[PDB]
Amino acid sequence: MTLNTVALELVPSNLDLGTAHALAELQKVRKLAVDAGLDGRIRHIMIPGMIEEDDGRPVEMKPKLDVLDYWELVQRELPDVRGLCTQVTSFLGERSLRRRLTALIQHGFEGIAFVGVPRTMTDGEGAGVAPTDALSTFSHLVKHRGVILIPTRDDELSRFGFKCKEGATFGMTQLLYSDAIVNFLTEFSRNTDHRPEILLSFGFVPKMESEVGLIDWLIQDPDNGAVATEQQFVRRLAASEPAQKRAQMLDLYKRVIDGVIDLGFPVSLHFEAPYGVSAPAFETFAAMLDYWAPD
Repeated sequence: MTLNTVALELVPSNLDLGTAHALAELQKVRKLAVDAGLDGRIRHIMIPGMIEEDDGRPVEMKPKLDVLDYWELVQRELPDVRGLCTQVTSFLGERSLRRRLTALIQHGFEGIAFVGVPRTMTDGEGAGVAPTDALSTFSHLVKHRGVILIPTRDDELSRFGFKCKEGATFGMTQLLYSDAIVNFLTEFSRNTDHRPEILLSFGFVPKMESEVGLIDWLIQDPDNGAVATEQQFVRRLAASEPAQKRAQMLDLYKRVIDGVIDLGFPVSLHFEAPYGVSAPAFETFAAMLDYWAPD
């Protein structure tokens, strides 16, 4: 009834590569995992769903394979793993979303995180499905229904509480670059009886971040202040040398693990490499798993 998993995020490959290079890159994924000791320690692959829109990102953003096309390639080169997915619901509508969700579960996906985009209905006439509505409407299709949890966001106790009452099974956190999730989950456990599974997301920060600034842009929240502290932590990680960068990352991981695992929520792990899978990212994931892994 709970995932109790370690999930590695794999963004679908670009549409232009074609299969011969798509599977070649997934074979590098496997060798880098074996080389780092992750083999057999990662149970799920999290495949995020696309935004077609360019959206302001520092990186370039080309068209990607659909979640289902990439998942078939993942199963051939990564035969141990199970499937988790991200699905945007705000642009579809009930009957179309039912067909899409049915196909995802039909093709072997074990859990789906419902993701909403703010959208304007003064115009944009034509209703989509709010992710909180899909949580209850499609509970008979999706057993593991997830939402995005941003602990630094200021109404998040009301927001995440409303999502769990509406039927959310697990919460997948934004990239965690501070221990804010500790105080959030403690207050959430004191104000509610909701005990959803928490997918703690940790993102590897390479030296490139000094120049591109991708992770700084992903976690941005104007005039928050707790996010500002996280943006400073990302910057010092990028400017740090590998030994100190790993130590800083793992101290953050250890504090999050220590302050969360006894609060009553089931805990799972979600590993991201926003710039791309690399051996230094996989060894950081292995170091964190050595301190604590769910089982």
